[PDB]
Amino acid sequence: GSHMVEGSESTTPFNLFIGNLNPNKSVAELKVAISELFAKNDLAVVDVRTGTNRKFGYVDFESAEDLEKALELTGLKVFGNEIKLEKPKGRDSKKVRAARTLLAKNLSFNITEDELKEVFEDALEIRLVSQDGKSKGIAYIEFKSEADAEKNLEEKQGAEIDGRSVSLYYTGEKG
RNA sequence: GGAUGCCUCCCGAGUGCAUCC
Repeated sequence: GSHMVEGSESTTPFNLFIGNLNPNKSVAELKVAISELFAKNDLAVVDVRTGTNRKFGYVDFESAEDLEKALELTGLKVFGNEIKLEKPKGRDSKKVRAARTLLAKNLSFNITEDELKEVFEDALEIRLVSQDGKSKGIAYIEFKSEADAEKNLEEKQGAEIDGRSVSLYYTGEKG
């Protein structure tokens, strides 16, 4: 994995995420509002995309130039409530079914990493979903790759974490 | 003649599908 695997490829890295748009009027509109703004703000919004019906909106800046001017002209705001400007992403966890991952179904409503990592081994990302606040009885895990995923998967596929031989399917694809 | 269910964990998530009554 020299250097890296997946990376960004656009006009310029200068990016920025917009959170807290307030899903009241209409996200689509909220994102646009910020758009038209970037247009009448004397510049050319490099990137402009949305994320999940009501998650957030991403955007790229022409460069320190257009970026500087923007920051200087706070204003922005969807309509009334302010928003958050920052780009912590750097990757993609959604719309990627966790490429090279493995989800575990059927839980004991009291499992953790002990029994989890216990059944698995090549699991780089161990996470369980089931703890009060509306139980679920389902755990999720990620693998450094599909190779180890399929192997371990089909392997532990038949275990016994809750007297029901916990479930474990694959999730993702490749890229 | 009728209609809906689902994709968990996880900051870009929507070229999204199936069957039943």
